[PDB]
Amino acid sequence: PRPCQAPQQWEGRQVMYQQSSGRNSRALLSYDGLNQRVRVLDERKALIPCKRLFEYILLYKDGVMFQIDQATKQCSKMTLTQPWDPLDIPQNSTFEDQYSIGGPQEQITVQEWSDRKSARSYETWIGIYTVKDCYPVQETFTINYSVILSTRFFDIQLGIKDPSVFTPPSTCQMAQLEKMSEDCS
Amino acid sequence: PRPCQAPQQWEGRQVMYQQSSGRNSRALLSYDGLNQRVRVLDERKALIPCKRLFEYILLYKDGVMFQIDQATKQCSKMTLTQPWDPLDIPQNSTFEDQYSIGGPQEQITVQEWSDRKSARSYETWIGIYTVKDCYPVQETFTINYSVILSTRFFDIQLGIKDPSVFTPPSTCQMAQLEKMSED
Repeated sequence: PRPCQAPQQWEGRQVMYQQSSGRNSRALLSYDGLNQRVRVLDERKALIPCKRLFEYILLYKDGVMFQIDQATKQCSKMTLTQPWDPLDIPQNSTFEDQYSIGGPQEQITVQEWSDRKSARSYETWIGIYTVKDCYPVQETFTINYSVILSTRFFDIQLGIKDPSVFTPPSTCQMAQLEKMSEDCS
Repeated sequence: PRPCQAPQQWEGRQVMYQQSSGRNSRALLSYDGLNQRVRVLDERKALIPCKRLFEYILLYKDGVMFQIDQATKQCSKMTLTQPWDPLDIPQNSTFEDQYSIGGPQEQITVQEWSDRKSARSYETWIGIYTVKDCYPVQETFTINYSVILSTRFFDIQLGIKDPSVFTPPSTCQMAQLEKMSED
């Protein structure tokens, strides 16, 4: 099996697990592969634990990220140290397995890909994409075999419906220069 | 939305994350909800790192787990602290959400349920099950909102092809009382 080409612009929702917190966080996502930008709007279901809701606009072209309190519109601007890393399967990945989620009438077939050298082979980005359309399902990053971060994607709809979602608000002009906490006060 | 009725007998494969270790492990699974028995055969994926493969047979109606070394069939026999908890949606669970996995023209709709409640929004179990079929997709157990374990399921086939998979090997007749590590 060769790697499919993932769509480069879409919007839906995600659930991100982070080792650093032990927790799952939900958000709306806007992924612009064409423009090497991303926007993440934190979503809440349960009111507890108590946390502040943020909006993130990442603009790898301009080497900057903005983080915006969804309520009060406060804005802190920060550097982009990390290099652009798209949601597609890199051409040299290793095919790991293929499986079916669900059952007859409904099911979906996905493939799992990693970066892993047969001669002492282990996997450090692990991507799950659907077979027919190449939609991203899941992305996991591993250090020394242990999960650091894993994101599930869903409710994917193609394209960016309104690119203004990547336009920071006025409040970012005089933006602060360090990350605002999520902790309830 | 009310809770769908998940099939009580099937076999497939799974991938289980554990917060304790931070790692995922693979296995085949045979789930027999009717007879309260589960069989787990650890699947190897790759060396790196090096760990030994067991098979687990869980016979809840007899209060015991067997752990079997796949390379040697050495058996240890372990009392189950566990009480039986089936892979279904408890009638009284809370509806959390419905969403689509995949994308247009290659999509599957699922529902997320928990034992969380409206007034003091707090969980221990969170299942993901398909809307149409009620197949299991994913289970997470959390404490104080933190992930303890999370299992993803796939290649589900209804029924049990060979119920002798639930029958311990004869070596479990002279079982050890104590457990085997992997290294």
